[PDB]
Amino acid sequence: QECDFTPMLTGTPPPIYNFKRLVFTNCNYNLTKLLSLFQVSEFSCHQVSPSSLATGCYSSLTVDYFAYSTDMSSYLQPGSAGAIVQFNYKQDFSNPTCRVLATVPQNLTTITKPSNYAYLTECYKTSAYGKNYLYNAPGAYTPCLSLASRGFSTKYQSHSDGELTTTGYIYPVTGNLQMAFIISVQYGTDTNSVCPMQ
Ligand SMILES: *[C@@H]1O[C@H](CO)[C@@H](O)[C@H](O)[C@H]1NC(C)=O
Ligand SMILES: *[C@@H]1O[C@H](CO)[C@@H](O)[C@H](O)[C@H]1NC(C)=O
Repeated sequence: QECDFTPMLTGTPPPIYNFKRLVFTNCNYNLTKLLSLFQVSEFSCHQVSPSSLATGCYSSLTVDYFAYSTDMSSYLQPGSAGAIVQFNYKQDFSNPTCRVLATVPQNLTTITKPSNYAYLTECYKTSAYGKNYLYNAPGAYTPCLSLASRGFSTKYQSHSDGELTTTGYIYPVTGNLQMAFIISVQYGTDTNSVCPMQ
């Protein structure tokens, strides 16, 4: 039975700090078919050749995705500094991963656009003298996710519950929507729970 990538093709992809995670087990995949639907600008594979990626057998296959402007590609690079790795998404390199940046063609209709691209500029607890920043663990959500989900309708809008404080930055989506996918694979327990279609 085939792995169904319909969910990422349907609806509006979330802001980066609230990325969507799809996990596939006990199914076969056709990654070429999924990727061919997008205009790929960048991609980067760690501990994989995309060939090995498109033809290997794993115990599970995880896909994280979110709306993301391609020109912010460097902030997603391994070892990068700044708000994106700090407060939004820090890639987990403990497993073979591939990061793909792509533009959604208008010919692809089921994907809808948000009004704004968005990311967190900070996530902290107030100390006594300054801010005690809280940084993303690899592959995990910001601890400011609950606050961030309150939404941002202006630039540098803040949210707090007393303890935590977050601040988001927003800007209009101009042109075709651009996205990021992080494909991750695991070699556990289950040898060939996930294999390439044939
Ligand atoms: C995977 O999808 C591609 C379309 O991009 C198609 O050409 C190919 O035949 C498919 N592979 C299998 C095994 O179905
Ligand atoms: C959208 O239409 C075709 C069919 O999917 C696609 O291959 C093509 O790249 C797109 N058209 C453009 C980009 O003008």
